[PDB]
Amino acid sequence: ILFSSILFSIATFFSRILGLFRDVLFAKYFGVSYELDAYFIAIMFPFFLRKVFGEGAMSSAFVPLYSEKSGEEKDKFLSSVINGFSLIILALVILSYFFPELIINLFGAGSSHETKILAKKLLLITSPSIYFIFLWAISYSILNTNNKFFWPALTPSISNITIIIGTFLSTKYGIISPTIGFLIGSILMFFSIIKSIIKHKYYFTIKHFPHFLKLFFPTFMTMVVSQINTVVDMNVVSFYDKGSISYLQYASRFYLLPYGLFAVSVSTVVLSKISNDRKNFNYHLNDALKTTLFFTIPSMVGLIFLSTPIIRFFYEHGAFTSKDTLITSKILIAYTLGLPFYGIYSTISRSYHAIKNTKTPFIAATIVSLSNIILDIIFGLKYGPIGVALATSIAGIIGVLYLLFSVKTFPIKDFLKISLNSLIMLFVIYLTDFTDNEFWFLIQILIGILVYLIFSSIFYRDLIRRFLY
Repeated sequence: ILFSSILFSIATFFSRILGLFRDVLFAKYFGVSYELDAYFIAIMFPFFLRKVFGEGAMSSAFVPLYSEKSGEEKDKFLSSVINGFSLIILALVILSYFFPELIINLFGAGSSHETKILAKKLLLITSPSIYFIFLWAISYSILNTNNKFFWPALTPSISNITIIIGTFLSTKYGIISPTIGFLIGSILMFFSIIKSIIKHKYYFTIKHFPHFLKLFFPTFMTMVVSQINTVVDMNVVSFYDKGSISYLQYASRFYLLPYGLFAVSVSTVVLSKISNDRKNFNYHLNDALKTTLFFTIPSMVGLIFLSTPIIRFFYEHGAFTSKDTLITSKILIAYTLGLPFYGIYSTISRSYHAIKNTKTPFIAATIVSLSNIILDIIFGLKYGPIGVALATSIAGIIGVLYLLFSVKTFPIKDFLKISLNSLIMLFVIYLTDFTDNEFWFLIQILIGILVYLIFSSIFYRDLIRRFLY
């Protein structure tokens, strides 16, 4: 019980790190190059189709129906879905083989001819991955365990790991080794839970699939729509320069690290403060806003200031050059500007959904999406990755404008207090940054956390109570 808990906790910790480590080795071995651009396009095909057919989609739409039924009907339904979707996916693979240029142009229209040719070959390698991802995803979604520790929960990492291995091998075989890794990963991922899926009897049927597609259409629509912004981002960026896409992905790792970090801790607090009851909506919205602001603002100041040390430490090794760190840092800065705004946006949207208000959040998301697309065209087409990141951030701002004017509430006093604290922290860090040590920035961050926490502790009687709650 104890030893198992320990080992599993270790592995689970490594799950979160493998993404970062993959990105790092991408930098070290390939840096920013047209080959890596081609790789990103080729994997972007199954990444999109994964968003449609992945474990998220199965847990949203398939798992409820499977769970409803039981006995023979359950197995026949499972078989029917695996068959129908296997057919669909097979058709998409075939369509990819015969018309690669269509897909490539779809995800990377503005790249050079060599990038597109390479992407075509790599696409040949990566198109089958979606089939095994689907088998794994549906087989993984139907698991129900009495045991405390879910060991299959580490399966998603397998793919990454294999790619990592492929990356280690690039020196001997070039970009194709990562690509192959990708493919093999998916296959292995499937195999990892084959023993599970075998247990179910196989029925050669498709009897009730069309009805399942009718029930699945909403899920599909939503997933595609969420990908639209990303695809647009990628095309705009691809136009600019050799290696623009790679720049965008390197910056993307740290784009979302604040969102990811906040999810684990901030989201529980903020959500709890968001209240379902419609009578106390405004007060609890203000409370939750105070929490959101408290965490977001200082992190934006900090991350913006320490962009270059962080990016340098994590990426600059190997093929990644100083100039690459420079441009990547710029992109991270532009994107970071939005963090406070979007955090606010998410809090408000949450609240509205909590009181069952769909219209206003929908219109907010529509505004953000359309402003982001237009601003990508305006800025990104001229200035590339940095332009697209800036466009994204500004779109966040516009969204917050609509939302704030709708709710008509904001803890401006507490906001200003927070902000001042953040600024004085920034000042301290400015003084500390004169020393030029490479690893100095970790210490800078520890210091900065303590600076902000000290001044905030001075301002608020109970530090934990007010925001941590």
